[PDB]
Amino acid sequence: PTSVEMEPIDDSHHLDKILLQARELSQPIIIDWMASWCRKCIYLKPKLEKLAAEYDTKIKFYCADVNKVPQALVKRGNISKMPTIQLWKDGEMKAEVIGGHKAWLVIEEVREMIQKFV
Ligand SMILES: [Cl-]
Ligand SMILES: [K+]
Repeated sequence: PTSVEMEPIDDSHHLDKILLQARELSQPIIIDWMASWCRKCIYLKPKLEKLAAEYDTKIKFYCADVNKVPQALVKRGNISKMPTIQLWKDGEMKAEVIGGHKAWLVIEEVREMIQKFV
């Protein structure tokens, strides 16, 4: 695969099920906390989907639109800026990268984060 689509997280209960599945496989997951009005988020999406393909079968990648999902799900991430790309493992957030700049550069910083926990 050259690109893998990020799966949307519906709510806190869905996050719970996602984390139980990741624990079964002893894998981390990636969550892209984003907003649809944020140009940085929009430009990052295709680059994140290319990165997700590089980790197909090893790390599942998810996304959550902070204006559409329930407020209780956004509080699970403790989000304050977008895009916030978090690595979760063993049921909790282990590290995060805050976008804000060129998408390729955010991706290299996310790659460094993945290599620490995978
Ligand atoms: Cl919720
Ligand atoms: K925060």
